[PDB]
Parts: sequence; C-alpha cells; structure tokens
Amino acid sequence: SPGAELSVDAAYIPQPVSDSMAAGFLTITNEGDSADELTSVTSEAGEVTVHETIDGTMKEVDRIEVPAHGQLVFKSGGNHLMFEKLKQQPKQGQSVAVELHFAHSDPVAVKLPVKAA
Repeated sequence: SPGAELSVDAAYIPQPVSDSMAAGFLTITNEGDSADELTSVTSEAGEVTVHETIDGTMKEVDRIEVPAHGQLVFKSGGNHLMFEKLKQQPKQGQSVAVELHFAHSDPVAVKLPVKAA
C-alpha cells in the first residue's frame, strides 16, 4: 500500500569498544516507483545520526536517499548509523530498537541485536 513500500533487513550492531557510542547497520529496500529519503532515526538508547563513509572517513548527513527499486545499505566500511550518548557499552545478548523516519513513507521500527565486535 502507499506509504508502506520500504522494508529492512541485515540489521545489527557490532559490539563496540566504547561505553557511549556504536555503529548500526541495516539495509533499506524500496520496492516502490518513487525514491524516498531517510530523514531521521530515533531510539530510547541514545541519539542516532546518519553518516556517509568515504575512504575510511565519515560525513554526517541530515538526509540520505533511498532509491526507487533500489536499496540504501548501511554496513561495515560503508554508510552507517551512529548511536551517541549511550549510557553503557551495549553487549552481546542485548538489542537496541530504532524507528526509521522517511520523507514520503510511514516509519519503520527495527530491532538491532548486538553481535561480536
């Protein structure tokens, strides 16, 4: 249905070496005819920001495209989410929930288990 053509998989957090910050990975698939934008991500765990990664350096962005009949991939060595202001090191066995918010679609809740570093 309109506003629900986005789905998520490949969603996890590698256990960080930090008590305050972590990377989140996930892939967003758009089966729709129209491109969308990830415009914010929320979580009870801390603040979530979106980063593009170029040559092992990162760049924070406010908005990022999800192409029509395509994917936006967050993964090791590529773009990623960054959890900030965490209250403790997330650990294997735990999971963190986020809500993805999009310019032109309904939001999407995701569960991100913490995995080996």
